[PDB]
Amino acid sequence: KNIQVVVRCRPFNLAERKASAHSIVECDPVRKEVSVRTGGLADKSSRKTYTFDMVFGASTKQIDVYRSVVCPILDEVIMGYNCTIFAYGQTGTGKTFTMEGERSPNEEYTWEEDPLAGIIPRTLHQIFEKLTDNGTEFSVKVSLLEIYNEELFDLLNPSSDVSERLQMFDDPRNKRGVIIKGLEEITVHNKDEVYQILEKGAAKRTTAATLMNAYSSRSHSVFSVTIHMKETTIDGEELVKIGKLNLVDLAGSENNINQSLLTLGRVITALVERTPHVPYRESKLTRILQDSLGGRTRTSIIATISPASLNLEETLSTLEYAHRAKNILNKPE
Ligand SMILES: Nc1ncnc2c1ncn2[C@@H]1O[C@H](COP(=O)(O)OP(=O)(O)O)[C@@H](O)[C@H]1O
Ligand SMILES: CC1=C([C@@H](O)c2ccc(F)c(F)c2)[C@@H](c2cccc(O)c2)NC(=S)N1C
Ligand SMILES: [Mg+2]
Repeated sequence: KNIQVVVRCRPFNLAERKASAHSIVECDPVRKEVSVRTGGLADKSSRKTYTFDMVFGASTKQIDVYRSVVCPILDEVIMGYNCTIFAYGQTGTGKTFTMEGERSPNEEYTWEEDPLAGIIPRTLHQIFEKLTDNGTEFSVKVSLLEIYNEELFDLLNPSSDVSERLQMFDDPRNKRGVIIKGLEEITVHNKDEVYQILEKGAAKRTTAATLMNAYSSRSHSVFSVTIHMKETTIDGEELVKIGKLNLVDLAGSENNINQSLLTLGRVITALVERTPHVPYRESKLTRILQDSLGGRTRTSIIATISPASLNLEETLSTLEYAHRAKNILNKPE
């Protein structure tokens, strides 16, 4: 059962406008195609065209990404499945904008209603909405694990400082599992604890950037939500569902020496080519997210691209890579 792959294109920034930049990317949601002009000046041109599961043009708002993509995934998490969403693409294209989002300028909005909010805040807010009074006891735990230069950092632990590296081990109980020694899990007791926890992440990320070269565009971040659910029947019997969601903001795809990013590409090649050895263990990212690539997790990829012709080759590289990823078959619960 194929993983889901969608492609989003960012809008032009203020610099590009003043330069009066023409888009090289046309998105057609009805067709679900992305079309890229690869040459030709105005009146005759060649293009490359790709169809994906969904396609979001440069005007798409965060709420549309949320309703289309994440909403049906979060329902699946609540049914006790595991899900993963990846953001993939060149630095500058909106991976962090999508996964996290931004604050509207000028304190116009509270966080829970900011229209520039991205997947992480919207998901956490919505979990408490969906389960207010339907008869399901639940708790919500989050962790934020990042990988930079094949080392692991905990971005939510307010006790350690970002410098301290974590150790990864195989999980004896679990064949396709790893234990991350020291990784903090924080309990989010209600929707009003959400924002302050995200803020701590952001502050730790600032320290990280100071300490490590090109940190934000070289480190992979895995933000996890675990929802432990319990229902009681009319007969007083307990029913248990556990759902885990990973929101993965990958290192920028552009080109250095990212072993996890190299390994991810090789894991996808092995999977789509049906070759029997898959090199999960050749990097920390793919050991951790093993079950998301051809395993028992439902999995989406959001491939972010740029509308500008300066970014042509890398936009092509991204769509090519996203397009073959479509052939990965996962086996959810
Ligand atoms: N879909 C979008 N809508 C509006 N602005 C965007 C969008 N995508 C990216 N941006 C802007 O583009 C710049 C780079 O995006 P960012 O999330 O940092 O990308 P990345 O994490 O891929 O390097 C940021 O200034 C961001 O505000
Ligand atoms: C805390 C925060 C974001 C949030 O998604 C986030 C940011 C950094 C993290 F390490 C993190 F785990 C979550 C994300 C966000 C969160 C909540 C609302 C919103 O509009 C935007 N973008 C911004 S600017 N901030 C300040
Ligand atoms: Mg980023």
